[PDB]
Amino acid sequence: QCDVPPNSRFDCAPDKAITQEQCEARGCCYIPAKQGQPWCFFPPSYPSYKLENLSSSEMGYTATLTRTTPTFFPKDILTLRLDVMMETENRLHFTIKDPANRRYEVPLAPSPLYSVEFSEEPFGVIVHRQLDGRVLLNTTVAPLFFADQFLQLSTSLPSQYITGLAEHLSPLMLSTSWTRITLWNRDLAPTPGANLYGSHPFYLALEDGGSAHGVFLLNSNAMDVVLQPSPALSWRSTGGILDVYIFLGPEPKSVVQQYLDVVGYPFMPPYWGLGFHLCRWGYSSTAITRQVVENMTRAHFPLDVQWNDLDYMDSRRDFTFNKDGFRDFPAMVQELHQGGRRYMMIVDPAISSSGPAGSYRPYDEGLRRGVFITNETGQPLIGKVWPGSTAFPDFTNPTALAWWEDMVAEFHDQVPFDGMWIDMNEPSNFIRGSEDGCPNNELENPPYVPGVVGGTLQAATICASSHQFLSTHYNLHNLYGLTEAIASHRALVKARGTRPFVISRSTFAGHGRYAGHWTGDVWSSWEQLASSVPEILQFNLLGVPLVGADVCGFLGNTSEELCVRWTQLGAFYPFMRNHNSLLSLPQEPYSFSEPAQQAMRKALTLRYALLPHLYTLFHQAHVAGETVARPLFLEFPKDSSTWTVDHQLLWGEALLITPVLQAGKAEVTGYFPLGTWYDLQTVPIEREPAIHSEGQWVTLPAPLDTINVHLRAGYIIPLQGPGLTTTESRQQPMALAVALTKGGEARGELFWDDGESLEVLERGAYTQVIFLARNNTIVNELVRVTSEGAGLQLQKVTVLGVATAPQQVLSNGVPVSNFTYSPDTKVLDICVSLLMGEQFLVSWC
Ligand SMILES: *[C@@H]1O[C@H](CO)[C@@H](O[C@@H]2O[C@H](CO)[C@@H](O[C@@H]3O[C@H](CO)[C@@H](O)[C@H](O)[C@@H]3O)[C@H](O)[C@H]2NC(C)=O)[C@H](O)[C@H]1NC(C)=O
Ligand SMILES: *[C@@H]1O[C@H](CO[C@@H]2O[C@@H](C)[C@@H](O)[C@@H](O)[C@@H]2O)[C@@H](O[C@@H]2O[C@H](CO)[C@@H](O)[C@H](O)[C@H]2NC(C)=O)[C@H](O)[C@H]1NC(C)=O
Ligand SMILES: *[C@@H]1O[C@H](CO)[C@@H](O[C@@H]2O[C@H](CO)[C@@H](O)[C@H](O)[C@H]2NC(C)=O)[C@H](O)[C@H]1NC(C)=O
Ligand SMILES: *[C@@H]1O[C@H](CO)[C@@H](O[C@@H]2O[C@H](CO)[C@@H](O)[C@H](O)[C@H]2NC(C)=O)[C@H](O)[C@H]1NC(C)=O
Ligand SMILES: *[C@@H]1O[C@H](CO[C@@H]2O[C@@H](C)[C@@H](O)[C@@H](O)[C@@H]2O)[C@@H](O)[C@H](O)[C@H]1NC(C)=O
Ligand SMILES: OCCN1C[C@H](O)[C@@H](O)[C@H](O)[C@H]1CO
Ligand SMILES: [Cl-]
Ligand SMILES: [Cl-]
Ligand SMILES: [Cl-]
Repeated sequence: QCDVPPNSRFDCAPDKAITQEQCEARGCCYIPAKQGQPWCFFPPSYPSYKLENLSSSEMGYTATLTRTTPTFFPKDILTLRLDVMMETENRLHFTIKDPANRRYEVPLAPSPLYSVEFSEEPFGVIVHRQLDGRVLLNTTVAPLFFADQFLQLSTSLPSQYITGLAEHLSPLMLSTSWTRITLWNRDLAPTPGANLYGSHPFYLALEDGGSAHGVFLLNSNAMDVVLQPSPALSWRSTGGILDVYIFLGPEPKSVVQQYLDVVGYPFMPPYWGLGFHLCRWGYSSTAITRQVVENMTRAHFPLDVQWNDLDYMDSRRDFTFNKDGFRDFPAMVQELHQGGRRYMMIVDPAISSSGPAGSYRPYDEGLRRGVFITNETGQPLIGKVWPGSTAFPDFTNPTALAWWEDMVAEFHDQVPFDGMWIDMNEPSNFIRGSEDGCPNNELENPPYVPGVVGGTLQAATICASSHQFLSTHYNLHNLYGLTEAIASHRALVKARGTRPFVISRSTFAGHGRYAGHWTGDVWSSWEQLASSVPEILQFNLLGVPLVGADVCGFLGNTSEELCVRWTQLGAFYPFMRNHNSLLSLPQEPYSFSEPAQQAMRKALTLRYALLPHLYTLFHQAHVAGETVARPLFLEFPKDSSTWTVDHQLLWGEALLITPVLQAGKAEVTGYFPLGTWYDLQTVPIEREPAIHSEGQWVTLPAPLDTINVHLRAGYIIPLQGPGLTTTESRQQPMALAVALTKGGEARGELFWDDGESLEVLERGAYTQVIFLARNNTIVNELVRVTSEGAGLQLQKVTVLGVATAPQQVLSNGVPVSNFTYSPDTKVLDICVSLLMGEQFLVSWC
């Protein structure tokens, strides 16, 4: 019975330290590890549920599951209902529910790629990949627990390679060495082993050969996910139901798209949101804040969006501004707009509750309309945050949504801010639970407490048993940030009538449909620079492509060298903002030495040149569930050498970025998949020219002023001329960079709209163009042309991998006014006068 291989032992004492006698009294095996691995584990005969009355419907299957021997947790639900729904050829969905009681649920050849079978006793669901018979899910490997406050469902994993389960500071590929991953949204500076600000109960598992599948557990309760080296995984949740989606891929990119089909495709940001953002805690007046913009401009640094932190508020209260340093706040923001820039400011969820009645409308009106989370006696739960005593809005309450909309619109009428930076929305609390503590009940003190920092669900947040419109906070806590993001998205649409721009700290699965994210209070360290790459990649896999870390780091003091490298890498975060803590030394680009400034300016210039391409990538994310920043393994999954690479990133399919992530380095070694990769430094923007890789690591020169960026052969990138804002840059002529395959082929595209309006795709108010290189010609193919985009000027075409000097270069049949060819770099640079929205033909020979 107890002869179970060490790596396949599932823990029978996850709840407490246990003796041999107690372990054996549970019906479990006790075998100490020889050096983590559980000492108390389930024998193969441990009582589980039994499958009964399996029946077939048009959807799939239904059955009853019966447990006859209780577990060691209280309130086993002895009779359950199983429902299996074969929803698409790629998506399998099953639920396990209590048929006697509605439990909490998170609010909202022709053949499938999967096949499903069931084990009868012990009960399990087994999902095969039909094409190769690989076992993807097999829940028979351990008992099913389903008690009121403890659900556990386990499965074998098809390999040691698994990614997902945000938010944690870790490699992109998670460790299967007895790792406990905790999902409970928590205000904590990112550090390993800890539950951070968000929770995404989704994983993508790679399979030998390069196929992959994904699993989403649609459950918002505090949970542990435990990975072990057999390899296997156990979901351990503290409430709700088991609601499981399996996505069959087979390509990792298809897995992600299929997942996003369920939770939502990324929202389309406004174009200006892709520009540079600059912020700190400590810009303590409008004068100082205006000087930031002046100082950036004077030193030729692009800046699209100026931000303020808590500084602007009156006594740290939402929807106010102080009349000392920020007396002329409205005028400052109007001026920013006149110069072609936008403005963002921090908003906290918590609302000051201590002011004299009638003196602070957000609280007074909130009270009148019953918008706040309430406690046992039905009053607002009062915590402590920046303004002092605060109540917490309940963003599951439709009346609170209406109130938030009003507060945002009213404040916007005073100061016309262009989006919302929503912070502290875990929700963070400076004290435990509330000013008045929390009651003693099973929600506050549950039978299984996941591995949360502080050892309690109340730590750094509000009472678990507090009341929200849809349910208790116990069930809804992990949705708090998401629900505020939805409320703010709608608020901004109503107040401004154009695309919302919301950047949120706390997130849950599906967040990306409404908003972006930044990774929080990262230290200004080389370690955190390096860690930002896997984290940015992870959030893209989870459908939140508008993600980045605070450039140069938030906590502590940056060094000049670190800030150069971080600006270089950060210029490839899809969301790029330099933000800085209150007590830190300044780290704006203009605050550094001239050479450092030059390097920071080059990084920003390159990003701005790439903005039409980055915007097109966001379009693909929004319309097709693509990633914007993506790991090498998503693009080359059949090359197993890519699987553990997470200190390089791609933008889309074609742009490979290999950053220096350590002090004192003048070179960097990165993986180059099979193909030709052209050095982007050979493309004129206002050392081998090509790496010919067999699939191999290559050491690259990387002096302090350089970040390595390579363009994949077979791809065409649209670029646009420079500006200190997108308002300026969007008016510039465009260019193409055309990276030829050895056979002379390349493809790419451009998506263009007005940069801001809602319902663009539905209304068809966009231009969409494909570019094709073939047989010494470049043409455009007009997928759609409208007023927005038709008149975009193409003035430069740069062709990489042209082996021999051309004798003539033609544009629409006529010799061009000017071209140059470099025999050393194999680059043909062509001046033209063409329009993106009209069919052209460029050729050479
Ligand atoms: C539910 O939340 C409400 C707040 O909305 C809590 O009300 C608080 O109740 C405590 C006593 O339990 C009050 O403290 C008392 O204050 C007076 C002077 O102000 C003092 O003389 C007493 O000795 C005591 O300290 C507190 O003022 C009150 N808070 C507010 C804002 O009125 C209520 O206790 C919560 N209920 C539960 C079960 O947690
Ligand atoms: C498994 O199902 C049997 C049969 O249930 C009946 O047929 C089903 C298709 C559906 O129409 C049910 O409503 C029917 O009751 C269950 O056995 C029956 O139990 C009922 C109630 O105890 C009893 O009146 C009948 O005599 C039983 N019929 C037979 C043929 O045995 C059985 O309880 C189900 N098992 C579980 C674990 O739920
Ligand atoms: C799913 O997992 C279960 C449990 O690990 C596997 O069932 C065991 O299979 C071995 C080898 O065939 C047998 O010796 C045991 O009797 C089985 N255990 C139980 C509890 O049934 C099963 O093979 C797996 N299924 C697939 C398709 O991989
Ligand atoms: C913007 O740049 C100006 C000019 O460099 C800064 O003004 C200087 O500030 C220092 C304090 O660090 C003073 O010692 C000097 O007297 C100032 N010089 C000049 C020419 O005015 C200013 O601090 C910068 N402001 C911001 C917000 O970065
Ligand atoms: C960050 O730096 C703060 C100020 O440092 C002081 O002034 C600068 C210009 C340097 O000369 C430095 O050597 C001085 O000590 C410190 O007060 C603060 O503690 C620093 N923070 C951390 C986390 O190191
Ligand atoms: O309690 C700190 C609250 N906020 C935490 C955010 O992560 C950080 O970016 C921000 O500067 C800070 C002040 O608003
Ligand atoms: Cl013992
Ligand atoms: Cl397949
Ligand atoms: Cl409920």
